[PDB]
Amino acid sequence: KVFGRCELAAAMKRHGLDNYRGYSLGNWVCAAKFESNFNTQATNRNTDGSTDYGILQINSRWWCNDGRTPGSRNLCNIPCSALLSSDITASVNCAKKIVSDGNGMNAWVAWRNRCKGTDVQAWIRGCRL
Ligand SMILES: [Cl-]
Repeated sequence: KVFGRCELAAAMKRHGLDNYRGYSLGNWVCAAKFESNFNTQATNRNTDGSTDYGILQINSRWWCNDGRTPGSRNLCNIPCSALLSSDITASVNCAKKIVSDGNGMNAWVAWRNRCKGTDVQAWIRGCRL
C-alpha cells in the first residue's frame, strides 16, 4: 500500500506516535516519506547483507528476523515480512522500541539528514487529525 500523506498521519496518530518520546507527528511522517516514499512494501539491501523493511525501513540486523542475516538479533520479535503489511501496526510497535533505545529518531538516517531541524509540522499541514 502506498499511503497518502494525511492518510498516514492519521494512522500514525491513531497508533500513538504523536509526541511519542517527544517526537511530534510531523517527524514521523517526514521520516516515512524519505525512508520509503510512504510505500509499505519498500525493501532495501545494506552493504553488510542486512535488509531494511517497510514504511520506516526497519533493519534486519537488529529488529526483525528475515532468515538471511546471520548473527543478527530480532529485538522486535517479528518476521521482517510483517513490516511490509498494509496494516502499519507491526511497524509502529517496533518503531516505538527503536526510538526508546537511547538514540531517539537518529536511528533513522533519512530523518537525521532530511527532517531533523526542519519545519516538520509542514508534513501534517491541512490534515484532518
Ligand atoms: Cl530523544
